[PDB]
Amino acid sequence: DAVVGDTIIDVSGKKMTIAEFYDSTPDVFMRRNDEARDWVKRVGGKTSLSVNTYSGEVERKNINYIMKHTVKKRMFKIKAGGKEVIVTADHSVMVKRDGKIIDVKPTEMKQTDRVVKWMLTGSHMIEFIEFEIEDLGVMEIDVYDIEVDGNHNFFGNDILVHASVYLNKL
Repeated sequence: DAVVGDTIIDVSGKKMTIAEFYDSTPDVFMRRNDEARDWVKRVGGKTSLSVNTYSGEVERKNINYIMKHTVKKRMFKIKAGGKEVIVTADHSVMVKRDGKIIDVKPTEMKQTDRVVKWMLTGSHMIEFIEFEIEDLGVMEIDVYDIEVDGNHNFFGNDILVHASVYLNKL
């Protein structure tokens, strides 16, 4: 589960696509299987924006890992505030539901849910906004994820999505 490679992310305050960020990251592999088309790289010295789901505050946190997998999966577009993010069906988007920020699959969203969108104006850095969903069908596609320390979410095209955690198990 992940987002598409053209998704724009914050890397230490600069903007780039997540695929560009993956390609720019040195080949320090935590996991590599070319046949399964599955890669995890360690990241050093980079941060991104996230939301603390307990305090509700935006926090800048270290990026620990970046992942790339080529998948054949059902894809959904989340549209909110003139921005959009394309995610796999198995990947969680963050929503404000009943006063709490939680992770939900694109197939399980409610009409009363709101997505969390980055803001360029006003005293608040985020807004909770109505949204639409579009089913893009099944695609064979490179998808990417980052592990964000502590908060396990990140903004893709200004929309908050759940991050993966790679547990460095062994």
